[PDB]
Amino acid sequence: AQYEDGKQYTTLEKPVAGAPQVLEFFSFFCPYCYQFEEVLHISDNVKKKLPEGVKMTKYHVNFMGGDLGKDLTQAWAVAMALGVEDKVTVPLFEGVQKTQTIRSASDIRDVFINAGIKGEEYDAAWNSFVVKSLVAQQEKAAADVQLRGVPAMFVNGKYQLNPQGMDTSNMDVFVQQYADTVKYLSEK
Repeated sequence: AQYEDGKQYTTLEKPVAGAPQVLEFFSFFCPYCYQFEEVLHISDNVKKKLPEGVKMTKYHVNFMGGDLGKDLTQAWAVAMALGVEDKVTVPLFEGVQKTQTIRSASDIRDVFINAGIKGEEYDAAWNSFVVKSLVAQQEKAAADVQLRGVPAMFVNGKYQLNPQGMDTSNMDVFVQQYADTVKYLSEK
């Protein structure tokens, strides 16, 4: 009665088997995603409260930004393969939404090089089949949950957070409420 289906979370009509424990979907073109990540720091706070042995997976989506949107999903695949997510998240969000200097795949590449990834290192990964399967994996997960909007977060392949049922006057309280709900749903 404190946490209710339809309130702070909804239950999937068709639960996804084999889905990562905590799955977050976002797009660098998504305004609210920018807030979530850069201002609210939702992911960090959720991570800081998850039980031991529970891992967080973050995927990018194709349905926003058209051409550049698909480029970013591939670039995110590159970030995951190389293990440089924590180096490129901020400059990618800022590049797309703050300075609006990211206008083509080349501009995305510049961000990685500026972050310290070698040109030849990036170019090889970008064309690699390991990156291709990483892109397919991201697309498949979005298909499995019939994703139609971001940001979104799913727990154990059964529940989807519903931030609408929470107070936004104090950001810190909203974040903690969100984090606590994920912890609850993960051990449920």
